[PDB]
Amino acid sequence: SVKIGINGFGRIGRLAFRRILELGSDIEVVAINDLTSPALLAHLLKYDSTHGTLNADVSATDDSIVVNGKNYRVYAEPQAVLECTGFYTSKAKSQAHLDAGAKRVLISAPAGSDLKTIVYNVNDDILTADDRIVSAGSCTTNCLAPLAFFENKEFGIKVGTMTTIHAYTSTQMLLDGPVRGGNFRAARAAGVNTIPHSTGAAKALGLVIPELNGKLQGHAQRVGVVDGSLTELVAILDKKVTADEVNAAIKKHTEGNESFGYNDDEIVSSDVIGTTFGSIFDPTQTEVTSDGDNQLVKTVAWYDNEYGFTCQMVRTLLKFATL
Amino acid sequence: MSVKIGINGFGRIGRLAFRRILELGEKSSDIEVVAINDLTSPALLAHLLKYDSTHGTLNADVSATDDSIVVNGKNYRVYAEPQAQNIPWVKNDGVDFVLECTGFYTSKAKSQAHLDAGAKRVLISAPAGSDLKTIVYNVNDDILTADDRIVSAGSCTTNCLAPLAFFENKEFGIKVGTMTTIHAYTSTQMLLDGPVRGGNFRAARAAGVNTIPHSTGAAKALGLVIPELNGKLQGHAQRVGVVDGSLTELVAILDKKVTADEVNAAIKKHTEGNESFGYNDDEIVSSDVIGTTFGSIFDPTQTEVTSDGDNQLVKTVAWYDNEYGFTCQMVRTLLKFATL
Amino acid sequence: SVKIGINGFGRIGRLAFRRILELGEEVVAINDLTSPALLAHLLKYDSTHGTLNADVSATDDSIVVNGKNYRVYAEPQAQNIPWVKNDGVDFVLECTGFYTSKAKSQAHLDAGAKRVLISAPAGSDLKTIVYNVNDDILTADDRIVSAGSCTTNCLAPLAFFENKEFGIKVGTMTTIHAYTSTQMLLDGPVRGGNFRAARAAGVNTIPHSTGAAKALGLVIPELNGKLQGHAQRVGVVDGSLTELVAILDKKVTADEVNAAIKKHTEGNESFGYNDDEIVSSDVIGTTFGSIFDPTQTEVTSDGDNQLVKTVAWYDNEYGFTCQMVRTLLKFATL
Amino acid sequence: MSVKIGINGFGRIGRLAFRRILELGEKSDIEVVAINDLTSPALLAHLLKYDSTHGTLNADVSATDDSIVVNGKNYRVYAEPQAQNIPWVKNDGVDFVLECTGFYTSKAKSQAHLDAGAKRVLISAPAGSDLKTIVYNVNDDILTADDRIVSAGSCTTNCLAPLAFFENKEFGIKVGTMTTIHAYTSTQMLLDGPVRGGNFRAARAAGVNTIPHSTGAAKALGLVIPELNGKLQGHAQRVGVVDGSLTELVAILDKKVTADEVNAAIKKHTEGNESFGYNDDEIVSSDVIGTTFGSIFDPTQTEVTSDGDNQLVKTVAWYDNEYGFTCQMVRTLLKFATL
Ligand SMILES: NC(=O)c1ccc[n+]([C@@H]2O[C@H](COP(=O)([O-])OP(=O)(O)OC[C@H]3O[C@@H](n4cnc5c(N)ncnc54)[C@H](O)[C@@H]3O)[C@@H](O)[C@H]2O)c1
Ligand SMILES: NC(=O)c1ccc[n+]([C@@H]2O[C@H](COP(=O)([O-])OP(=O)(O)OC[C@H]3O[C@@H](n4cnc5c(N)ncnc54)[C@H](O)[C@@H]3O)[C@@H](O)[C@H]2O)c1
Ligand SMILES: NC(=O)c1ccc[n+]([C@@H]2O[C@H](COP(=O)([O-])OP(=O)(O)OC[C@H]3O[C@@H](n4cnc5c(N)ncnc54)[C@H](O)[C@@H]3O)[C@@H](O)[C@H]2O)c1
Ligand SMILES: NC(=O)c1ccc[n+]([C@@H]2O[C@H](COP(=O)([O-])OP(=O)(O)OC[C@H]3O[C@@H](n4cnc5c(N)ncnc54)[C@H](O)[C@@H]3O)[C@@H](O)[C@H]2O)c1
Repeated sequence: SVKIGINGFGRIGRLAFRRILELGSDIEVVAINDLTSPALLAHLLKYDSTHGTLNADVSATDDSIVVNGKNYRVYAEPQAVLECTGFYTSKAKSQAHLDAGAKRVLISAPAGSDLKTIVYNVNDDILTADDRIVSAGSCTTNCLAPLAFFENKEFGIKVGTMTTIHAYTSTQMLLDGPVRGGNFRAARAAGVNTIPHSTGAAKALGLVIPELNGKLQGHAQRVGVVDGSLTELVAILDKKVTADEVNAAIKKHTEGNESFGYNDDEIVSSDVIGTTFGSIFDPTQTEVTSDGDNQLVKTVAWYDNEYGFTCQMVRTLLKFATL
Repeated sequence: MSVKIGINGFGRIGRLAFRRILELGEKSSDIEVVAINDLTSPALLAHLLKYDSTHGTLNADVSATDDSIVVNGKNYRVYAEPQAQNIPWVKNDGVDFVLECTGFYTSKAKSQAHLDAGAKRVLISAPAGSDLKTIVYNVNDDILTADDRIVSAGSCTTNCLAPLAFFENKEFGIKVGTMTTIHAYTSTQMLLDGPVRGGNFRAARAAGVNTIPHSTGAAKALGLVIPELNGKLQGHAQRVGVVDGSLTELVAILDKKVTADEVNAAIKKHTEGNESFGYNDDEIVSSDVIGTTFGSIFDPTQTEVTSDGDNQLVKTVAWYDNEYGFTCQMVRTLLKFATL
Repeated sequence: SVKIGINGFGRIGRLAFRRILELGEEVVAINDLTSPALLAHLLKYDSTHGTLNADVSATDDSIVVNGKNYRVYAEPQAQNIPWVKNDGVDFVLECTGFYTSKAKSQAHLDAGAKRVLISAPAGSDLKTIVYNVNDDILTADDRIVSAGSCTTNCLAPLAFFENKEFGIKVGTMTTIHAYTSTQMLLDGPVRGGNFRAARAAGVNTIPHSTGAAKALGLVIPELNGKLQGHAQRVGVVDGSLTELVAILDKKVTADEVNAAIKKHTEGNESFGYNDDEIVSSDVIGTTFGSIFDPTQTEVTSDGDNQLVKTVAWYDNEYGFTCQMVRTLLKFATL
Repeated sequence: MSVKIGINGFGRIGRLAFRRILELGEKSDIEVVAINDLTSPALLAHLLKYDSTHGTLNADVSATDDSIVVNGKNYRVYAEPQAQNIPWVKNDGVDFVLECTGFYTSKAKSQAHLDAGAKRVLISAPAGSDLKTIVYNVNDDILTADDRIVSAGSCTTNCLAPLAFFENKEFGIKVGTMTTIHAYTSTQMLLDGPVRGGNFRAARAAGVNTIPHSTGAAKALGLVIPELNGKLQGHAQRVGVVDGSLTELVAILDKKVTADEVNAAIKKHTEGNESFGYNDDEIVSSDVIGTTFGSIFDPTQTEVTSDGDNQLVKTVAWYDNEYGFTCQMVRTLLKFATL
């Protein structure tokens, strides 16, 4: 066994728990830390308003959660591993887990440029046994990276810009009000607004695909759904192309690809909730705009920003064993 | 001669109280807001005052400085002092009276901190225990005196239920009754499922995509406002997926046998000219009450009498803008209280 | 096997299909107003109940599931659907909302169908069955039967057992109900012209008339005349709850009422039990017609005047559908 | 001496047009004198008075069996399915028709109004290429006295047009693509089900999905701005709000620019512009509900991405897809009076 401590039993920690359980394949969790009663953590694991009720026996004791007759010890220690709090988002900060005997830490978020950022099935081949603190990137990184990686190999991305139409998340407010950081848009009611939101996924995409350093920028629009997101990429490419050419080329790279999938059934956001891909290419939205020989190419991939990302993070976790 | 107000907590209720006082113009000239305390930048407080996802954009010139917000050229000093006893607004700004709207000072002992800071009087924007007076304007505001120092404006649900229950009891006699309020979500709830202050299993759940049962004390505690109904009511809420606008259903055993039209006529007469307890028979829905100025809006279209022989239940319903309708009630009480 | 024609592949007809399919150890044809391509698509991808774990496609005239073919028609008049000669239809599961009577569902009989089970209230001149309350009143003689409404299937076992244990003198219901297809996304004119049905469903709490309490005597004769109620339609896509407030014959406490109702949920696939402080999402996809929630029980007393509030959750779509499939199974094998 | 308007189709757009013209009437100058719609006046009056998006009208509204009454004034409601039979020119003094039914969306169809004696018709939608498509404050100067049937374009056209027009004037757009992140509309479904046209996305529940949707506003923009014919494409993502939308434009420009340069250049065209506004307060979609612009430039989202010689520029404008479009149409009705 490699024994996992999940720090932060939030949307991503609980979902990582669910994924590792359902892989029952042999990876296993053995303990958890949050700011919360074991009772409420077990209740949250069992009942999920996005992902439905866990088909397992779930209960709590005074210091643990219990699932299917196994005990998982729980702590309430605010100062510190699958690091999922959002409070240890750097190598400097994620220092305590090393500082008490982990071989490694995988942070569930971007965590700077002085460590490696991994998108499974794009660049997980750079991991070495020396790698102790590793970023699994953002949810948007795991969706955008394979699209841009394959689109670039095929056609040469000169420059690109991204807009993700993204589900609301726990950083946002239910109703308008003061918000940590003071941001004017973070402050606003998430369920009844389209809310522009800054993202680093395009700008920092060089950490995953070095040759795309400096070549992409983007942002998000946070919209009134609980989960399920889509990334639009508009690029100037080296090659002149048509939409059918683009689709056929990208599609090839989805074949058997558990990280970067494909759907041509004219799906909508709900349909990706509970999917296991980091990114789902949608050829039905591909558009090539041309006049003379000046050309814009729009491509799109969907993603369960919660569970798709979580599945990517678990794959990267499982790969730590091979090192 | 104006009583100078310090608003503690420039949240949904504190900002709307500001909007209400402003729009009242000369009708609110007995008071004057001079200072605001919260946990944030003046820049964000001004921005939240100006742009409101529920109630729309304020038709006023709003800006911020490094220590104040400015509205139509009037300056309102801003503090960010989490401990109320340390807010220096009595000395610095002349504050006489604190409008307490944080949610964190809802008791006599807690709001003592404002008196320790030098305030003369405090009106709390919530229930705040039984050792102080709880006022629903136009039901029991007559119990206020010049000697009160810390008073509760009650809850949103109290301000909706009270006049309905008051007048229904006066006309017919409520023997026992139960309430269900179908209530907009509020800022105590969660956007997505997760740990929540208090550890409550339902309060932890995503508010925009669930009907969520929620405890309320308005019915059980209604004797604080209407002594004769002490012990006669209980109830609860269902928090539902709208930002604002709520309704209270009351099911009662009455001392009189009735029809819906009889109950409607008898209650309606108490809404006539009543700025606190209104009446709407247009078959409205929740969003229609957003921005209204009543604590309670009786809806005769939902009255139901259920009988089999001499066994009877009677269901009555009143809408409320839990934000602005309550706020308007609290400002009425504020105007009365401040000037005793 | 008895061969089912599903008329109306809407929310309920598609879910009936999914339920029949998941049950494993049935359906031969389908009618609607639309292409086989779109019906296949809607059976596969569902915004409420998720993606069907089956291989689904469409031919020019039929849907395909796990290599099995189901014929599709687009015939507005039930009389005119040729599924009895073409497909062997012996039994119509009537799910359109437009044949909601014995008079109207007669058209299936004229089309050659042996029986009809209507997925809705359908008058008082036929039987209305809530499975595990009154399904013993079915016989071989019956041809057109009502599976009730979604609200009837929630309210009925709750009222039934409460009445059996305590005696209901009178009661009123409020169901806090998911929006449905009869409502609008934005405000505008609606069929029937009702001022509330006209209003945007996702951003309002909307009072709505219901007949389930008033008509409950069709299911539970001794409660004829003793119940009324209504709905509040709220901004969720599925998942509902029914509150009942009643005057009882017996004096009670909440713990007493909870224990007495709970015993009738033991092993009961129609009327279940949940005391984990659930919320509406949690019942989406559940297979009960009704889920008693003892956490919401309340007994209000002053002197000898007493009111009792009890509540049951329901997946108004799938819970109802599972009820209907139970009744189908019984009704078709008689 | 007032311009008198007949509204054909008292839907969301017709009702908002009534509300706009009422409020201008408070006191430049235009009044509604009659309506044609097949719904009962009682329901129409109810929907004029209460609205889940735009709030309650601050007026006394009631109904008779053939009219709506507002503030003591009677507004006849005709119920003619064929527009050539609406009698409101000789009965009510109708000068111009605002055609908002969705069923007269062509020059040849709306001829019916002219046959009933209307001087001019404005259609509340795209209506083909054999009549003029006018975005007020972009190309309304092309109207002449001979223009009797005119299209307002779409709501999207009214947002995109001024952004594209001014951006092209300042910098030259070589090619561009649009994504509008758009509030759900009446054509969509509350819950998944069969849908007119059979489209797989149109079929889906609108309140709980982000739904891709085809648009024509970018492709057809040459009708408004001829030099952009053939240069733009785009689509929409329909999202879970009742109203309030934004249009993103990504373009290759003739000039090398910075973000600040782009912002300043576009900003100067918003100044005093009642049709194409400006907001740099970091607003969100609800903040535009009830605003009167067809388009609201938001410099906070401008982005310029550049690697060596290749450059992309993203610019964004917000819009009340209902009321901003409505206010554009009323501007064009007022312009009709000067022809
Ligand atoms: N939600 C998504 O779609 C998504 C996708 C990818 C990555 N992420 C990232 O994952 C992280 C968590 O996101 P989430 O959506 O799960 O948020 P969340 O709020 O659901 O989870 C955070 C959890 O951490 C706990 N916590 C907070 N401070 C803590 C501390 N000092 N010690 C221990 N526990 C603490 C909280 O109580 C909470 O349960 C963030 O870094 C986020 O950016 C989120
Ligand atoms: N929202 C409603 O419908 C409603 C109706 C009636 C009463 N109330 C009551 O009014 C109060 C506030 O509710 P709300 O909805 O406005 O909440 P809110 O969260 O919008 O506002 C709370 C405000 O108080 C501030 N705050 C918190 N702690 C503070 C401290 N120590 N010092 C200074 N400021 C602090 C917050 O930053 C926030 O701006 C609560 O007691 C609530 O029960 C609310
Ligand atoms: N949604 C629920 O929660 C629910 C629960 C229980 C019962 N019901 C009842 O079941 C019935 C259907 O409800 P729904 O929610 O599935 O509605 P729906 O709108 O989803 O389904 C109706 C289907 O019937 C089709 N249809 C309409 N007219 C037709 C005709 N003449 N011939 C063939 N097909 C036709 C429509 O195209 C649509 O696909 C109603 O009677 C309703 O009261 C609904
Ligand atoms: N809904 C929007 O926000 C929106 C936005 C931009 C453009 N539009 C366009 O405006 C028009 C309608 O949109 P809406 O949202 O106001 O429509 P709606 O569906 O809200 O109302 C349409 C109205 O037309 C009436 N009608 C139908 N046939 C008629 C006939 N033969 N004669 C007279 N009246 C008739 C109906 O009785 C109804 O009241 C269309 O051209 C549409 O594309 C709508």
